[PDB]
Amino acid sequence: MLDKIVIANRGEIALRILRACKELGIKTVAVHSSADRDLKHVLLADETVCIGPAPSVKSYLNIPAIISAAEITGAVAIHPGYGFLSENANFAEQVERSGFIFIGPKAETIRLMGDKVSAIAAMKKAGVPCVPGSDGPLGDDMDKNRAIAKRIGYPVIIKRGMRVVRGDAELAQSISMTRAEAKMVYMEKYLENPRHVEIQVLADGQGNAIYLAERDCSMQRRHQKVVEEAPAPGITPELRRYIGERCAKACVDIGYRGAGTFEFLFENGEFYFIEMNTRIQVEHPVTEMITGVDLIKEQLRIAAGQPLSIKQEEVHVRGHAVECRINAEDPNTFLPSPGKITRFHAPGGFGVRWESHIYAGYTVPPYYDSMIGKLICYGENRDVAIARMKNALQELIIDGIKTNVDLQIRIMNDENFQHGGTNIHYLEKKLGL
Amino acid sequence: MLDKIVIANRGEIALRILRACKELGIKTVAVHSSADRDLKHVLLADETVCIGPAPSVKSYLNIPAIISAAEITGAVAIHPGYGFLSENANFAEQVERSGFIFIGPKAETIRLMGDKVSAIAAMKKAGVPCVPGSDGDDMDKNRAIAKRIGYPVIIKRVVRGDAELAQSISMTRAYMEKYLENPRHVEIQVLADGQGNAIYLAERDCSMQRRHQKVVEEAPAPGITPELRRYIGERCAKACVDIGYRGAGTFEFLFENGEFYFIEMNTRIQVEHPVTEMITGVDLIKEQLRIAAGQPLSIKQEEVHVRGHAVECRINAEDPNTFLPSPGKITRFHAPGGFGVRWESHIYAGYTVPPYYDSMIGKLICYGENRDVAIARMKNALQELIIDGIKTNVDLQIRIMNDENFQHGGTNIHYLEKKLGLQE
Repeated sequence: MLDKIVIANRGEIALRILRACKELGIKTVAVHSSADRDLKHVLLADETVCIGPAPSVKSYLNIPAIISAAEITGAVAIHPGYGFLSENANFAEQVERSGFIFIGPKAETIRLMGDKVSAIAAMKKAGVPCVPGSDGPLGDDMDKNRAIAKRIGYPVIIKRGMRVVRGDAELAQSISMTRAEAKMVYMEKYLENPRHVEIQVLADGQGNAIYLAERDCSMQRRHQKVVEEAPAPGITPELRRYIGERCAKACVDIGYRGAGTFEFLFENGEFYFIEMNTRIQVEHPVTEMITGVDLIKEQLRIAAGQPLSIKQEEVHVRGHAVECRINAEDPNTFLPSPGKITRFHAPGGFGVRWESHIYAGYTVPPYYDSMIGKLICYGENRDVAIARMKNALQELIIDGIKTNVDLQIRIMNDENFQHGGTNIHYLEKKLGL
Repeated sequence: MLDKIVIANRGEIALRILRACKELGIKTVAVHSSADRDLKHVLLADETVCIGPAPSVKSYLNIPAIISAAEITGAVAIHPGYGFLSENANFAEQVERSGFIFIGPKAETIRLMGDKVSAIAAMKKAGVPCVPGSDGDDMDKNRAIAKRIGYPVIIKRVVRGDAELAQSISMTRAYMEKYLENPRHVEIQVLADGQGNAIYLAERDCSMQRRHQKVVEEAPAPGITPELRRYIGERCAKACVDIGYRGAGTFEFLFENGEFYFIEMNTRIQVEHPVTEMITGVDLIKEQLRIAAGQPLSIKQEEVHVRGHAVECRINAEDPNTFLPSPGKITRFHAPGGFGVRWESHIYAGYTVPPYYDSMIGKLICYGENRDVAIARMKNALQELIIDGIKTNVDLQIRIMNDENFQHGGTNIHYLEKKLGLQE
């Protein structure tokens, strides 16, 4: 197993990673910004290295600084975490060219899924369901244009008030009208009220891949996830098998290695590929609760060249989990609201999981994002899970800053949310956004 | 479910019960002493009631006061919790008679099991493995029993063979019983509804003790096979029936050489119960409430599956080198977090641990696929735990987790005292 690793990220995730390393007997190097001196994981790592000033561009984004840190400490691999350089193909290539192991997929692969086109194209071949439409451009002949629309199913759009065709009568006009807007067009199937269901995978690089059920991330605000849960309500074992197996196959055909996620749009029992995150996600714990798999350790094994420990048959969905992201932000602008936390109290109990680096007297800096933690409650059913969350949030205390707690509470209390199956627009809708 | 309930307890176990109420939609009533005003669960309760000055004698033990509290609030039931009036027949008797619901078994049952003798007797009726003995000047017969018992034996002096028989008996003379030199402390968890249903929830090992007080607990118990698991469980479940047990309870046994010897039954929820919830996924507390509301047993034996392994380190405010209670003000606190980590405690930064009550302030529970994972989580977990302003057990717990012998599993009730050098 791996000797030492560099945790190339900060906050929450960093801490998550550290714990996982410790458990595995792996030495930790913590790279930090002068401003992240007081971070919890930093305080807990084995080695430490301040890579640069406060600003991300000069610290967390500084490849060179990062690489060298690895050279000096004599670290073998690097863990990108999520959101920084996690999906930056250079870094990846660079790390490897440098003599270190990149905890994630091949740069090649990253480049591939980096552009919709190739991604989609790759997806198509692999049998991954994508949004139907017109292969090439859309011509003059109304007979076949309309045959297309039948094929794909109204409503559809043709890619000024924006316009959605709901039937034949309108087809021709909207089509022409758009061509007129130049002085070369296409038709795409319309997804009015879809849900956001993403599939979780693991691949060893040696031919093995596995799906680990799904997650519903429909509760979003400004295209940013707020609540996440697993498994996805409404999803059947059969529907789960179908898209999971398609997903794994793809993985195989693409030489995927590590953890990855496939994000789909789900409407009327159908899936439509949106994108692949070629890294672990913030929402992973939701899945860990349900399968009992530790995504992070598994990621560490793969990197070491261990193949997949798990077989699909050993993967089992049990119970239900919900996650509430917790942020320090402006209730109106949604911007981070930096400051010193005067009082903190975490919630506890059965089925309660707290993932945060914050602490009492800890100062939230303005240079980064606003997320300060995540709360995951598990339960034998959805309902139990929701109930735990209700309480947990009630027990949670964070003074000295503006949070998001109130809204989460309000969401847990939502009629429809408790009913389940809301869509990607419900949230903004209920807020007035 | 029940509407409103009284939490006839405090600290840690009080907050665990509160949370279970909330989830169910049950209103809570918290009775506290003037010295537990600031308790966590107290701050979280629906309703509150001061029942007396600090000394438990006057507060937590003040029956009449407790009873009145349920009256004025309109409460329906009372949850005794653990270690107070929890195993008090009178209390149970008066509760019921005053028209309330006692969340526990029947007073009759509490007495019946509160007697070292009466119990054994009952246990022998149900057919529960008890410690073999004389069962009631001869050196001829007297030797044959011992054969039946198996050596070693003890006259209540230790005997290993016929030889030392006389000499030892003659010194004794100046009852014979089985001698368990190196046993483990294995207890079985049960749930019964009083409506004829009874289920066992595997076992736990609490061999790790000091002054006969549990320090670390785990589940399941290492070396314990399904076959054995079943044998004993079925046995304990059966007895629940004969005795008409209602509620949660535990049968504690001494384990040695593949054999179990009954010791006792705590007619109540135990401290260590969490270790079981993790391994079977059953909320022991909610069931309790359930049974008290007149519902039947929700689970079926076949539905009881043991998965993974769990460990529990009790956290106390004592001097680790003297074991002297350590009341004081916690000035810095940080709880551990993560996957498979469970923190159960009412303490909070700025909180004052009083001298009046017991020294335990929290429990730390870790889970894994393996016992190795759980121990490994424990270790990290303890590393993250921060409690400043008072003396704690931490460091000792850390030492235990690192004990080569603990990592191996199978230790006995004596290891700890030894390891520490307290046996002297």
